[PDB]
Amino acid sequence: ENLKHQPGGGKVQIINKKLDLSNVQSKCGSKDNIKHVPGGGSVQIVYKPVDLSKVTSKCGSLG
Amino acid sequence: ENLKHQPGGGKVQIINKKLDLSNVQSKCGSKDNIKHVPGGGSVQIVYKPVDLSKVTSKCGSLG
Amino acid sequence: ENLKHQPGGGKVQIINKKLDLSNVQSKCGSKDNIKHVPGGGSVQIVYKPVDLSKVTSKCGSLG
Amino acid sequence: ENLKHQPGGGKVQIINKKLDLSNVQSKCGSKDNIKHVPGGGSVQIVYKPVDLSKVTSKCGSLG
Amino acid sequence: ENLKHQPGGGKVQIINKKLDLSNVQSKCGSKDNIKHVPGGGSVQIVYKPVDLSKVTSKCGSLG
Amino acid sequence: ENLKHQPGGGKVQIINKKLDLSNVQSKCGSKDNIKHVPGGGSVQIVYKPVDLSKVTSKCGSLG
Amino acid sequence: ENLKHQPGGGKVQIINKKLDLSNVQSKCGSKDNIKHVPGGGSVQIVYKPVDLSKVTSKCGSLG
Amino acid sequence: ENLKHQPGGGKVQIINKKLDLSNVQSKCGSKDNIKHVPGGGSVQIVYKPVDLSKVTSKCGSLG
Amino acid sequence: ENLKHQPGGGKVQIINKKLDLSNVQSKCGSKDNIKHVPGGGSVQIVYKPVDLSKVTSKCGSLG
Amino acid sequence: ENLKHQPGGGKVQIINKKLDLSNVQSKCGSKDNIKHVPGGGSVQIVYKPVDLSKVTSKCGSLG
Repeated sequence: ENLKHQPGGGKVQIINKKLDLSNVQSKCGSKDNIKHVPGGGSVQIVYKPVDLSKVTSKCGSLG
Repeated sequence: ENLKHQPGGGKVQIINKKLDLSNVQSKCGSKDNIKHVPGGGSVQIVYKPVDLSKVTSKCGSLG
Repeated sequence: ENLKHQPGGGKVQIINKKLDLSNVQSKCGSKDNIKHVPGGGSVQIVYKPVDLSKVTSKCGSLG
Repeated sequence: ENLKHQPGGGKVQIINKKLDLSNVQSKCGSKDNIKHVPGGGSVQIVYKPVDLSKVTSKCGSLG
Repeated sequence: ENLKHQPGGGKVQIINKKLDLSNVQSKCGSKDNIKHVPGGGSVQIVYKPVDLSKVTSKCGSLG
Repeated sequence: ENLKHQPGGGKVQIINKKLDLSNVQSKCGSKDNIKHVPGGGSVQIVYKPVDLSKVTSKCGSLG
Repeated sequence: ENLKHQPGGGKVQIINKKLDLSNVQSKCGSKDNIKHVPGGGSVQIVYKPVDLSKVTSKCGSLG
Repeated sequence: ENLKHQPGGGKVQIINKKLDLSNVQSKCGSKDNIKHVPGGGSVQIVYKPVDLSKVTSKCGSLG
Repeated sequence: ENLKHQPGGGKVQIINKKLDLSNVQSKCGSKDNIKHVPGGGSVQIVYKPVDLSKVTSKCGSLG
Repeated sequence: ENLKHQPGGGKVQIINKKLDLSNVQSKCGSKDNIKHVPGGGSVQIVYKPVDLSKVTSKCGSLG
């Protein structure tokens, strides 16, 4: 079915991966006020500032 | 079915990947006020400032 | 079915990928006020400023 | 089925992976107030600032 | 089925992995107040600032 | 004599210097033959291919 | 004589210097033959291929 | 004579110096033949391939 | 004579110096033949391939 | 004469010096033949391949 399957014929190979990830933040910081009082039937979710530069995920189910 | 399957014939190969990711933020920071009081049947969701420079995901189900 | 399947015949190959991603932000920051009081049947969603420079996603189901 | 299965023919190979991950934070820090009083049937979740530079995950079920 | 299974023919190979992970924090620290009083049927969860530079996970079930 | 001497009044300044210097060479290389046999009173000088992309020189005497 | 001497009044300054210096060479290499036989009164000088990307020199006497 | 002498008034300053110096060589190498036989009054000098990426010299006398 | 002498007033300063020095060589190597037979009054000098990436010299006399 | 002499007023300072020095060599090695037979009045000097990545010299006399 597959004899070579993508053969790579070379002699000299030089690669330089330059990954410059610069994440700046707020020196003063953030300020938020949230109020939650269960009584009926509702959903509430609050997340704080997060830093996502790089991530490696091949396969994931329900994050 | 596949003999070579995309053959690469070369002698000298030099590649330089330059990834310049510069993410700036608000030195003063952000300010937001949210109010939530369960009683009926509604949905509420609040997220804070996030930084997404680069991400590698081959396959993902329900994020 | 496929003998070569896109053959690449060369001797010298030099490539330089220049990715200049500059994301500026508001030094003063943003300010927004949201009010939510469950009682009937409605949906509400609030997101904060996010920075999306680059993203790599081959396949994704329901984000 | 597979004879070579992606053969790599070379003589000299030099690669330099440069991963520059710079995560800045808020010297002043963040300030948020959350109120929760169980009584009805609602869901509430609060997360604090997190730093995600790099992550390696091949397979994951329910995170 | 597999004779070579991805053969690697070379003479000299030099690789230098440069992983620069810099995680900054808030010298001033964060301040948050949460209130929880069980009485009805709701769920509440609070997490403190965490630092995630790198992680190696091949397979995981329910984290 | 000088009070301000070129004052710079601003609030926000963002500059991005992009210096793309690409120097190509002759994969085949050069070939030159020179003959010199001292006997009289003459001067001879031979230089090989050089690459000059950028140079910073404030002051120089006799190069 | 000088009170301020070029004052710089600002609040936020972000600069990104991008220096991309790519110097290619001759994979085949160069070939030159030089002959020198002292007998009279002459001067001879031979230099080989050199790579000059960047140089920082404030002051120099006789190089 | 000098009161301030170039004062710098700021609040937030972020600079990222990107120095990409790529020096390629001749995998095949160079080949040169030189002949020198003292007998008269001449000067001869031969140098081999050198790589000059960057150099820092404030002051130098006779190099 | 000098009161401040270049004063620096700031609050937050983040700098990232990226020095990428890549020096390639000739896997095959170089080959040169030199002949010297003292008899008259001449000067001869031969140097081999050298690698100069970076150098720090404030002051130097006769190198 | 000097009161402050270059005062530095700040609160938070984060610097990351990245010095990537990669020096490659010739796996095959070099080959050179030199002949010297004193008889007259000449000077001869031969040096072998050297690697100079970085050097720190404030002051030097006759190197």
